[PDB]
Amino acid sequence: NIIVGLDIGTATVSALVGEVLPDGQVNIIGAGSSPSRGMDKGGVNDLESVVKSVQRAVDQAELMAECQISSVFISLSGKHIASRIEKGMGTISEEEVSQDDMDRAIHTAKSIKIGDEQRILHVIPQEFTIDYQEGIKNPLGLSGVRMEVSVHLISCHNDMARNIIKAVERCGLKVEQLVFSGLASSNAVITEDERELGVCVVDIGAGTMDISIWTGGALRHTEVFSYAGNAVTSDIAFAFGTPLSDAEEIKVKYGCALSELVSKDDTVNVPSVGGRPSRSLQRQTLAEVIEPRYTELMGLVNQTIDNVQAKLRENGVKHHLAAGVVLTGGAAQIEGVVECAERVFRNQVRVGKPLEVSGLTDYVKEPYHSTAVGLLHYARDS
Ligand SMILES: Nc1ncnc2c1ncn2[C@@H]1O[C@H](COP(=O)(O)OP(=O)(O)OP(=O)(O)O)[C@@H](O)[C@H]1O
Ligand SMILES: [Mg+2]
Repeated sequence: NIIVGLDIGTATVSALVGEVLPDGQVNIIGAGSSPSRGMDKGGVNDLESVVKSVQRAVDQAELMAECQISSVFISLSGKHIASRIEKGMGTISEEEVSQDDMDRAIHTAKSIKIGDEQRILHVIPQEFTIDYQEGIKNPLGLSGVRMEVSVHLISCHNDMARNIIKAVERCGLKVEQLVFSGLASSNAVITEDERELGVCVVDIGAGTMDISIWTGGALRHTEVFSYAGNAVTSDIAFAFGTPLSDAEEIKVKYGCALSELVSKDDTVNVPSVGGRPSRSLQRQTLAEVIEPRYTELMGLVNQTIDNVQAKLRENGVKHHLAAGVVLTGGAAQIEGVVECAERVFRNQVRVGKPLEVSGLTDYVKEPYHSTAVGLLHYARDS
């Protein structure tokens, strides 16, 4: 009937509500945003401050939709998120692969020993195989005698998840499921065509770099880094002697990811501390600090793609991501990301926004909303 998201981000908390229409298309009924205090690297850092932030967005969203919120789908990220790939097996009773046969094979590959510190988050079947026929998708009706699956397992640190759950539960809400941020950030920015050719998505944000790699129409790997937009924000402050509050504004209003797209005759007013006059500083100099960090950040994604690409072809599956890299999130909005990305990467870079948003489209237009609407796409499926 009604579905609710909750992207508890490192900087802003987004909360969307929508209703499932009979055909399937979900239209958004109400949005909600609020700055988040007490957050760092996608994890909880001050429990009482994030609880107030979650209530700020959930109350304004319950009001913009004329309905009471009771259950939510929440996102989750952090360096602790890890991915595993495990194979399984199963018999095909009465030579027809019924759905009861399909979950048994998944159950076998899913049942492993991980420990208590690890919490299972996603079990994503990649490519099936049915008697010398490999790489089949949805074989619901293929006559065979036995089948093996290659499930993709997403796991996260359990304790860091309990904190996020505790925050939402203290507002009278019930959590439905935890969702990896980059997975939702990919479900709402990608077209099915791009998935099959091969793509790399990255939720560039305040404190998290949520990477998801897709080849052959299946999620292959997921990795997260803790250096994000808050790193370049600090670099501006620490290099010019300007307060963090002011250094953020200079980043959003005059920041450039390449120190050659800005003209020498451009200047910015960077303030000072102590009671000093605000100096007028070259706009090129500002971009000269943002450029090295973005290159290093994308260098981590490049090193991740290469390590996944190597171990991918070495096992016999689609390895080269054709559609390229898709950038999203807040810190992907700076002028010149596609230019500095195309230098460190050598694949198709774009700054994809949420797609096919229905109704109330003015609040789900910018890429920093992708993770939020992606929670709706995931919740739409059951
Ligand atoms: N125009 C802009 N140019 C450069 N950076 C920007 C711009 N607008 C926003 N940002 C950066 O985007 C970041 C916020 O990202 P975003 O809102 O997507 O994160 P979030 O949802 O709060 O959390 P998460 O860390 O989990 O992605 C901030 O670090 C901010 O500096
Ligand atoms: Mg986010």
